[PDB]
Amino acid sequence: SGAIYVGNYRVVNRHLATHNDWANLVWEDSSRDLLVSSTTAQGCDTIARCDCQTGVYYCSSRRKHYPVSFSKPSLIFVEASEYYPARYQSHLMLAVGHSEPGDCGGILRCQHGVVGIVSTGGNGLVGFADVRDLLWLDE
Ligand SMILES: CSc1ccccc1CC(=O)N1C[C@H](C)C[C@H](C(N)=O)C1
Ligand SMILES: [Zn+2]
Repeated sequence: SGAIYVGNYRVVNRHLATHNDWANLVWEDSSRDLLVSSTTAQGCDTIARCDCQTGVYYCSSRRKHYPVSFSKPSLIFVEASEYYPARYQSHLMLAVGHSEPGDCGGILRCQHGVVGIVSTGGNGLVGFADVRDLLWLDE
């Protein structure tokens, strides 16, 4: 679990969104596993606007932050679930690191701010849904 709170927005994994998130829906993309909802309170986080490929993510299954090198946002195949069929997920960045079902929502950050959130993983890998192209989150 976990979310990004920036201004009057809450960014979460689409497969983990609540009834309140869907009732206050701003934008959602099943191909990116992202959903953004409106909030009344002001948000605590800064979004990075960069092409960094190094950062630090939070891993709940270990209660630890880990430093990682990660790939550029791209189309990557992902397997079925109670939420999605076999498909390509766009804007996804992979890194060598630990992740298990439960780690989705953990934040990835570089020196410039919030880069994205944990969204996939498996066999010594971890995938992050990028948010750096969502320029509207700032305005
Ligand atoms: C950190 S997630 C993870 C990690 C290790 C092993 C397995 C997983 C689970 C995982 O990759 N997915 C299941 C999730 C319900 C939806 C995800 C998606 N974005 O389509 C894919
Ligand atoms: Zn950066």
